[PDB]
Amino acid sequence: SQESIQNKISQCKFSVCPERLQCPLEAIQCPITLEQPEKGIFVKNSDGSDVCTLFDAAAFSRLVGEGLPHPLTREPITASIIVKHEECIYDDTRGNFIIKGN
Repeated sequence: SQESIQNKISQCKFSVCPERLQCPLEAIQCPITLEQPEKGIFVKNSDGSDVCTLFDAAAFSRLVGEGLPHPLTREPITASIIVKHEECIYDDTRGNFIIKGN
């Protein structure tokens, strides 16, 4: 349900800033807008995996609204891939957001 995804990205978003997340700009960088989201959201690359990526809230939301596949892996975008803040935690060794909630 696209509308449930839109609601998700609206409330499940958060202040994506290196001051908040304590990670470098590149680490928290939106792949879509190649910049600091400032306000973005933790969404999986792929649902049945631990690989979570941080996107821009407005950029990812409009992408879903265009009815496009996933920016990274071209899988079906759903609310099921959209996960919490606690979930996706920047591990420098992996270079990616790892899961804490599954």
